[PDB]
This record gives sequence, structure tokens and C-alpha cells, in this order.
Amino acid sequence: GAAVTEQELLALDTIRPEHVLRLNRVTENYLCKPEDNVYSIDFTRFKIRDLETGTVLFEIAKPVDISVGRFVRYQFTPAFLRLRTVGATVEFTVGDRPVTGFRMIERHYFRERLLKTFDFDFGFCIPSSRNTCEHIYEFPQLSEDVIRLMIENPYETRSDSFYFVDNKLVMHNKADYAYNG
Amino acid sequence: GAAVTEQELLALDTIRPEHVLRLNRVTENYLCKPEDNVYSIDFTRFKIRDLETGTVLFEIAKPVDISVGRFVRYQFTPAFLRLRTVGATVEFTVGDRPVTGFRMIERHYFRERLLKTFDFDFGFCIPSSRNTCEHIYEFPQLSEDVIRLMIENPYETRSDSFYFVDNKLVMHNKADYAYNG
Ligand SMILES: CC(=O)N[C@@H](CSC/C=C(\C)CC/C=C(\C)CC/C=C(\C)CCC=C(C)C)C(=O)O
Ligand SMILES: CC(=O)N[C@@H](CSC/C=C(\C)CC/C=C(\C)CC/C=C(\C)CCC=C(C)C)C(=O)O
Repeated sequence: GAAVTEQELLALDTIRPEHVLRLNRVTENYLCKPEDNVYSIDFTRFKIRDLETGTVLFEIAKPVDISVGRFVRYQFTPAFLRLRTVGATVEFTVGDRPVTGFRMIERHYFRERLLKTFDFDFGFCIPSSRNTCEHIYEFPQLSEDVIRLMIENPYETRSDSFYFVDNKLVMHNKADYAYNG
Repeated sequence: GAAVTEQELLALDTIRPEHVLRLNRVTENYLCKPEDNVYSIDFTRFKIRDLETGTVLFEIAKPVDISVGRFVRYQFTPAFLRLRTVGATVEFTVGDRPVTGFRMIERHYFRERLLKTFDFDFGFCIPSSRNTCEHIYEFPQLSEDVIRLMIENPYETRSDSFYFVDNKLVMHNKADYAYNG
């Protein structure tokens, strides 16, 4: 199907996975509100491994309770862009409502250029508890020119992560990235 | 001056402190982009004290470099709403550009009701280093009805924090709050 705009999706009754898969630019604004996370999904830890070498690259964890939402800025080193197969172990809590079809679509762009879409299922989740999921990211094979542009233009690589439960958008996190660490 | 809308501010060449002081609702969307933080301000730690008792209430710190931006969700206990004078010690780094007039305007709302505006100056900042500032929040004297509504309706209390450097908006962080911890 043809490309859709951020403004078109905001006018819909419900945003479905198939709809965000036709966005052709990273969004400017968010496509849902914090209060749409009616399942209280809260990411608490992720551990990132290079699956070719088995090396743990890094682990990020949450340090009155706070939930960081909506936006993360990452600065990586240039070798990050040379990875091929990266495993993410993602820990998260969920609230008291049962979750079905928890699905994540991530779209990564350098400026206006889509680099890669990832579309993962989270699997079965126990309510009111910590849950864990492993995702395997097969990185795009980036050209040398694109790699150079991404290193030279920090934070112009950006992503949208759209999280669905039962085919309805419930969370939308954004990020930008540099590779000049 | 009369109230301004989020859409009116987005149409301006530059958003000034006086402009956000006339918003009469928490914003739906952000009034600047991540890339507008051309000073690379990154909050790294804050320590919150009840200044009446001297008690440290809590400290939040950041755990490849990441910067959490744009949105934090807080869950406090109901006693938080009874505080009167709260000291925040805020640690942050700044990039290589010199900073002048670093100013923060925070507006806190329960639903559509403005509870309090805070307007603080950060003082002088050394580029390319960690900086610290102390702010003193004089909490509004909330009615018992408002306190009850805020406890009973988690995450319907929301804030905008608008950060200015040299009278131009450079960061806009948002939060929502519960008081039923
Ligand atoms: C509030 C917020 O935003 N929470 C974030 C982080 S918590 C959930 C963590 C997840 C889903 C793991 C994210 C995976 C990684 C960081 C590994 C690095 C791989 C990439 C950045 C893709 C690389 C793509 C290209 C090179 C084109 C989020 O929702 O993700
Ligand atoms: C990305 C992001 O969002 N970073 C956040 C947190 S880093 C800077 C920390 C600051 C400015 C300290 C914030 C102060 C507190 C948390 C103390 C609690 C006081 C209140 C919540 C006001 C209470 C108001 C009423 C009861 C009406 C931000 O920019 O703030």
C-alpha cells in the first residue's frame, strides 16, 4: 500500500500495525499518549549482545517510582554500525490487565531514508510481574556512504518504536542516535 | 496577556519565556525538537529534599551513552502532596557552547487546572563539564478536594518543563504523576 502520513494516522479511530508500516518518515509527534499504555508496560532492563561473537555489548537498567518513556538518545561508537546480528534481552513489567499479541514495530531512518524495519512479537506475558523477551535484530547491510553519513551527522538517525497490544497502538517511543562515541 | 494555545506557539519564529507563561493547558505535543538542545544539556542526577525537615526524600541518577529525554512518569506516595518546601539539587552536563540565561519554567496541571508555575534560573554554567544547581520549590497549598482528585486519578496530573537559553526554547520535557504509591 501507498505511504501514509503521520497526520493521516492521527485521524484514525485506531492505528493498526499495517498502518505504521506504511509511514515513510520518522514521525515528528507521537501517535499515542502516555495514558494509552493501559497495560502499564514498563521496560526495566535491556542487555545487548553481538550474536556473532557472543559478546555482551552493554546493559541498560533503570537506576517513589519512575518510568522513563517516550524518548531516548543514544550515542554509540562507530563499530556499532558494523554489527550484523544483535540480540536484545528485554525485561519489562506489565500491569494487572492481561496482554495478548504484544508486538513491536521499529523503523529506523537516517534523515528521510528508511534503513530498516523490525517487527517482533513479545510472546506470552504474565500480568503484574516482570517478563523477559529475547529479540534478534538482523542489522541492515549499510553502504559505506550511509555509514559515513550516519557517523558524520550525529542524531540525524532516528527511530520510532510502535508497540501494539491486540492490534492497537499502546506505546510509541522515539529515539535518535549518534555513532561518534 | 490572554491565554495562548500550543498551536499558536508552534507558529512562532521563536518561543520566549513570556509565551509559555500564557499557555493555559499542558501541551499535547512538544514545542521543540531534541535537536534544538544545541547546548547538549543532559540531566544526570537530581536529589530531592524536604527543606522543612531536612530529609532527603530520594535521589534519581542515570544508571555507549544514553540520555533520557522528553518524558518521565512519576509515581509518588500521597504524602508528597503535603510537602511545602522542597529542594532539588540538579546535576547536569553541558556541551561545548557557552550557556547564558539558562532558565526553566515548569507548569503543573491536574487535568485542565493549573496548579503551580515554577520559574527558575540555573545560574552560571561551565561548558563541557558537570554543573549543579539548587532549586527551591514552594509547593502550592492544595485544597483537600484537589489532593483527593490527584490521588484518585493517577497520571492525570501532568507537567511541562520548558528550558530556555538566551530567551529561546531549547528543551521541553513532559511528565505525568501519580500519588497512589
Ligand atoms: C522509553 C524508550 O524509548 N524505551 C526504549 C528502550 S526500552 C526497550 C528496549 C528495546 C526494545 C531494545 C532496543 C534494542 C537496542 C537498543 C539494540 C540496538 C539496535 C538498534 C538501535 C537497531 C539498529 C538499527 C540500525 C543500525 C538501522 C525502547 O522502546 O526501545
Ligand atoms: C527528561 C526529563 O523529563 N527530565 C526531568 C528530570 S531531570 C531535571 C530535574 C529537575 C528539574 C528536578 C525536578 C524536581 C522534582 C521532581 C521535585 C518534585 C517537585 C515537583 C514534581 C513539583 C510539584 C508540583 C505540584 C505538587 C503542583 C526534568 O526535566 O524535570
